[PDB]
Amino acid sequence: EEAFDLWNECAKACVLDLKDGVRSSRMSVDPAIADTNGQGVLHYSMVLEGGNDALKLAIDNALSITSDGLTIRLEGGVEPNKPVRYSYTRQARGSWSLNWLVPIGHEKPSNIKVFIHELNAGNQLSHMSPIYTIEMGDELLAKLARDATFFVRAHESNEMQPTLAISHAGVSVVMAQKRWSEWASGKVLCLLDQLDGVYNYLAQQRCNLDDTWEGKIYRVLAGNPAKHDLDIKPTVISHRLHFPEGGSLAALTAHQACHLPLETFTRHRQPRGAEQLEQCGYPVQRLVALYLAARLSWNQVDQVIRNALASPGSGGDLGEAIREQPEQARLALTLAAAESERFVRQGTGNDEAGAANADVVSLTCPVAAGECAGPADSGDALLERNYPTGAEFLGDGGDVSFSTRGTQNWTVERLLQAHRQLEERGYVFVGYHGTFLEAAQSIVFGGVRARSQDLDAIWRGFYIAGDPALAYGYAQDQEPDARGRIRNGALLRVYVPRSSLPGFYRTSLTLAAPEAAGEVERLIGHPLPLRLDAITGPEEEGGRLETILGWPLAERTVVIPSAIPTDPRNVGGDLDPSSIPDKEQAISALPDYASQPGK
Ligand SMILES: [Cl-]
Ligand SMILES: [Cl-]
Ligand code: NA
Ligand code: NA
Repeated sequence: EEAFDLWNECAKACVLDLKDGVRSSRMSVDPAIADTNGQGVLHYSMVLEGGNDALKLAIDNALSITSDGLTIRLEGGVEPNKPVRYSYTRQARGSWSLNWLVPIGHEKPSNIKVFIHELNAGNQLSHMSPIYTIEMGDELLAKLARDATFFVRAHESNEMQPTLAISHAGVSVVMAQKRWSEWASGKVLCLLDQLDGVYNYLAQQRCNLDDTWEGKIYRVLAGNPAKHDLDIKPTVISHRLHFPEGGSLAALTAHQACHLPLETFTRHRQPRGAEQLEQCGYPVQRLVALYLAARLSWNQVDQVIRNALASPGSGGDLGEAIREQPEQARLALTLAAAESERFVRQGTGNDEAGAANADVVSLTCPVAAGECAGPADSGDALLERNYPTGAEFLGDGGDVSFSTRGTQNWTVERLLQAHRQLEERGYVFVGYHGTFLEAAQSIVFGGVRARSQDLDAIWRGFYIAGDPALAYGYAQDQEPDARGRIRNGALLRVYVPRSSLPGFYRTSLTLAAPEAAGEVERLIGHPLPLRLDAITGPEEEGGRLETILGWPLAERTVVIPSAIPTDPRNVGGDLDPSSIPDKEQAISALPDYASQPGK
């Protein structure tokens, strides 16, 4: 009849008659699994063969997949007015693997992941779609992990008696030895035994998982999932997140400024109490929203902040939000401004208003490759390029955070260990960066991101200095906070992969010099601004050196704390040389930079 048993009949191979209407199969999993006290991931998959190009499949009304031979459309979610929706353009003809991940555990994410693998004749994995995230809410996830129905119906088939062939249908579970960071990044692939080796190949680096998931245990619960041989295109791993109610730029900014998962902002129910969420996450999200709702163009951010701070009670909601957290506002608004500007310049089809609601495409970028590009279909999305950050190079010693009282749990000993780890991973020190506390948190944990800057376009980029004393001058608030006090900031150490050194140049000229622009372009071999390259030269005639990293290069830095403290009793004062640890000086010489263009 209408029913069939997916995991028993299609574990090897089945041919489903679709000529008489929809076919359905219950997918039941032992409830003891969804109720585990630990954490795990259920990986549901099946290979769709002949007939996979004229289908409308569904898991209850929670997830729908429409395949017409050209695209595979996905839509679903728990929220009734704005379905989460995605569309994957097929890159091949033939069989494809349908995959969805359901997390289990008490503090689990409230969404599922969905992805598609295209397979060649040899049954090898040839292409992989982006990893799509669909918000479900806690209760619906529980239902998807225990009892849901899989529906299959022919859709615009040209067959007189349509059929669908399915093979290797099944479900597995991986239990960790609560950590959910991999789930939101490219490392989610590292949790899936069925895809061993993919992350290493595409990210060009080992999974290097922390103990929790490193010691995972895998088990097939039903059916017989496939483990495809690889013949995959080197396309970087990507994620795509659709914001049905808009607010993507605000969420992206909050996630990058605060080091909070992007998907925390698309949750069905907002978490409460979380310190970083209440103090940074929601405030930053709201600030960007207010700016967008005020109908202000991003190129006026500096003046908007200046006016809000200069006149109490002015600016209304946005003005008050800014005055409430001056530096956090500057970080948030300049981050959003830079991303909106980039989005608009991606194509004539993008504008400032659209940047506010565009999907976010997150890329797992190899550190040695050239520039990190997303899928052809990502030109209409906000983009994030992810590389290893300081968060991975802090070593043991406890939680690190930034405060006026100094960097938490950070000592010379810890710095030396971190520096050695960086060397072992192929990184090299290129200088110091001084900044305010909130920016230090963003940069070290979330990674360096472009921010709008009020300076000539040709000189925009990430500013650092080999001399900690020059960077120290920037390590403080540039404007008093709500309580009218200029806080000391933090001094940070900036590293880059050694493979990036050939792109570092030096000049004897000061950047203000009229000959500067042309000379730097001659050295880097292309028009400014800087891209995967950098320039070092005197900050002024007879001055200390300053280094600018092009934003693409800045994004792949690893930034960690310096053991040189900022003096809370002398904010605005010069760095006292005796406060620099001798052992930190010993690991702070700078590389030999090129003084001529490449041959
Ligand atoms: Cl149906
Ligand atoms: Cl020392
Ligand atoms: Na079709
Ligand atoms: Na639906």
